[PDB]
Amino acid sequence: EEDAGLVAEAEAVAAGWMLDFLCLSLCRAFRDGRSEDFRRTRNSAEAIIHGLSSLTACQLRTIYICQFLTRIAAGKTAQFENDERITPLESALMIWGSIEKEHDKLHEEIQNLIKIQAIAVCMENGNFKEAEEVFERIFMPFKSKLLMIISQKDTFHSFFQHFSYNHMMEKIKSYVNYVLSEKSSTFLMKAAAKVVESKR
Amino acid sequence: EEDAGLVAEAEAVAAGWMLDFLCLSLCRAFRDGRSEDFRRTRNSAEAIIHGLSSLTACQLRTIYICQFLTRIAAGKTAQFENDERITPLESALMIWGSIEKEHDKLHEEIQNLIKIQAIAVCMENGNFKEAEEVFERIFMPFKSKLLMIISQKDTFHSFFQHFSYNHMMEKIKSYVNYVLSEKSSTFLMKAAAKVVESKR
Ligand SMILES: CCC(=O)Nc1nc(C)cs1
Ligand SMILES: CCC(=O)Nc1nc(C)cs1
Repeated sequence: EEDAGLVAEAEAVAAGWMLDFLCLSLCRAFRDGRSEDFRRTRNSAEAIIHGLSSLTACQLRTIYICQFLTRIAAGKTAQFENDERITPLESALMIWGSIEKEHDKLHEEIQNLIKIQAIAVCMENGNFKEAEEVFERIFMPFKSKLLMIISQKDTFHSFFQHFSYNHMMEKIKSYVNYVLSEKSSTFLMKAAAKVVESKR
Repeated sequence: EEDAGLVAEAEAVAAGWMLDFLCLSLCRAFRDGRSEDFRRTRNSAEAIIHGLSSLTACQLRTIYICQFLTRIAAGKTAQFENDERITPLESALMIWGSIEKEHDKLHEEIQNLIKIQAIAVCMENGNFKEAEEVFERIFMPFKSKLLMIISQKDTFHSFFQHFSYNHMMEKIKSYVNYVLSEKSSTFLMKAAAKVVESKR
């Protein structure tokens, strides 16, 4: 009586719904600074994504936005540096430059803040040899200036204050706001909101 | 403009929907013998359950059915025996006897098949000292007979053939069929099936 292929198709539809809902919830937690909520939603989304073997262009964009935000959230934080041999912010830079999206003023701004902050977070943590290793992997007159700053442990140089962590976060949060509005009307959240508003 | 408490409430409604959907999908995979699908759905449900801090009586019953099926699936399979210091089937027996459900003929049948199979799976794996340790933790004249069988490595005794692994699995699958029918109409699966049927 039950068609296994049609049941599997229903599960793939629901998986797609859960992925969109979890991306919106991950975006909100990132915007709100709710770290534990972000960590729990990330774990849920990673597990749901594991239940999918074929993804559409839209779904690939959704999982790469989640991966990007995950690296950014881990920015100032071992096994990753053994698995990928790079820093979270360098990994975020790789995802950022490969997501199927427009390379507008905001994309270039976020990209440049990530490139500088990938060096600055190492200096903030006192690992200046790592800061030089990050610089060499990423990266004129300007390049020489940046290397001198790293070399002179000039963590609070006016350049790092302009291309700061807070500025990187504000620019990323601005991008997240577009994604948040784009997925604010997905099936799961739209149906869940209706239940809440009905109570009442 | 956005109420954080109402948004959090929508997320808790959706979490409840995802939990019910994932339990139904875990039940189907267990009934069908789709091990990799069961493992993926279990990982997804464990992650979603982590996003919930308050559970209703119905939701507690749902997570305990998932926990029970997980132990049963791990029945013939180290860290668990260091974390809980017991075997999966003994852990399943503990969940089974504490789920808020009726202790009918089927419940007693499944309970007794689990009690015997917890000893038999150790003998099947060649760990007869473990079989005696399991027997001592769980547990006349009958008890002496069972200890003699274990002691004489009589794995294929007529008793173990009547209280077999296959019989345990068939009785558990029979119980799963009631749960499967109970949750076959949950919001997520009902809405997902409608999408599939609309395409056709
Ligand atoms: C390496 C795989 C990975 O990072 N996956 C992630 N998916 C989400 C949803 C966050 S991180
Ligand atoms: C020990 C916790 C645990 O086993 N949780 C599980 N939840 C599911 C959904 C399967 S196993």
